[PDB]
Amino acid sequence: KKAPIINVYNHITGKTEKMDMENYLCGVLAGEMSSEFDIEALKAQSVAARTYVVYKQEHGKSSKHKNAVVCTDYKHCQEYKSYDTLKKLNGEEWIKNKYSKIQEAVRGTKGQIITYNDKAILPLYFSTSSGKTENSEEVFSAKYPYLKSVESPYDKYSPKFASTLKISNTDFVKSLRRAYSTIVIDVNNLSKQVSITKRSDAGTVEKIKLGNKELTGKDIRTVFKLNSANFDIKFGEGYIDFVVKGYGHGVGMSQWGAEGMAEEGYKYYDILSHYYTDTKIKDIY
Ligand SMILES: CC(=O)N[C@@H]1[C@@H](O)[C@H](O[C@@H]2O[C@H](CO)[C@@H](O[C@@H]3O[C@H](CO)[C@@H](O)[C@H](O)[C@H]3NC(C)=O)[C@H](O)[C@H]2NC(C)=O)[C@@H](CO)O[C@H]1O
Ligand SMILES: CC(=O)N[C@@H]1[C@@H](O)[C@H](O[C@@H]2O[C@H](CO)[C@@H](O[C@@H]3O[C@H](CO)[C@@H](O)[C@H](O)[C@H]3NC(C)=O)[C@H](O)[C@H]2NC(C)=O)[C@@H](CO)O[C@H]1O
Ligand SMILES: [Cl-]
Ligand code: NA
Ligand SMILES: [Zn+2]
Repeated sequence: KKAPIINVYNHITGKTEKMDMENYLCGVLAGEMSSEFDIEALKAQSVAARTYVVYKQEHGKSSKHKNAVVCTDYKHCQEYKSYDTLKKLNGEEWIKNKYSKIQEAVRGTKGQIITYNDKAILPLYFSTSSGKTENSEEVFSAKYPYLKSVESPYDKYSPKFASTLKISNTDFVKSLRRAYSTIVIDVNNLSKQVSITKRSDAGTVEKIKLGNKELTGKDIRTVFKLNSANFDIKFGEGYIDFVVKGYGHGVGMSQWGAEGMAEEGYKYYDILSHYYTDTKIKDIY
């Protein structure tokens, strides 16, 4: 049969809209990747995005949006940019010359999903790793045979591979106190009170001690708007520097990694089987 119609929760308007898969995936790709990425990277992303929807259909309904399979918020499911949005933001020439490449990538992989033992997988993906992807359980909760840590040697060419942020000691404690009212921390000798308790081999900070509090790397990323939870802290006179690696949760497929592999000659099946361990590709329509 033809492309299914899905229920998408638009987090901005607050309404559930019906959309055709293909048209929806064009919007996902437009927001997740640049039209300037290699066709093989875009194709890999389109398969993951499609697989994400299929995976959610087969599993339990979400707490956030129970009437919708996926939503338009990259913080919950994946990014989305409608045709009108992109038209007003980029123009008619862009739609005809660049967006066309996105549509071609989506139709290029029509009905294709990533599978583990013939079922659709949870195809998590993110911008840039630190050099290795993360095992699902070390970042989230559960262990999956296909979300394992693998090398990602082209990530170092990403503009988002490294970043640093300086925060005064004062603002460091002020931000923590505003977010955690029970925190007992002193602006002097932060180096004696702040320390990383547990970190994965890939580098995601799982636990970090701040005074009397134990937070996760994600918690820190959130409070200070860092690109990732893979960071180290260096204490200076009057400030702290966060030295961050990568951008995004680090599990599954690296978008800049895929771009790097594609630039080196790899095709979308090999990109997808490299990041999603022991998987295959299946055409469901
Ligand atoms: C394409 C992509 O990677 N999108 C990202 C989202 O997947 C991600 O949402 C978070 O996803 C993980 C994995 O699905 C969720 O973890 C699950 O949490 C539940 C309950 O807490 C637990 O039962 C599951 O075992 C656990 N899954 C795993 C694999 O361990 C997590 O709850 C989602 N977070 C939120 C806030 O909804 C978001 C946010 O990280 O980013 C997208 O880019
Ligand atoms: C006309 C034109 O293309 N102008 C450029 C903009 O497209 C560009 O916007 C940014 O594009 C990138 C895609 O490479 C977006 O990155 C993605 O962001 C989402 C979260 O929204 C995240 O899930 C993805 O991991 C991430 N992808 C990658 C590969 O890192 C980024 O959000 C876009 N920002 C926007 C739309 O505000 C800007 C960026 O400066 O440059 C124009 O020249
Ligand atoms: Cl499709
Ligand atoms: Na197909
Ligand atoms: Zn969602």
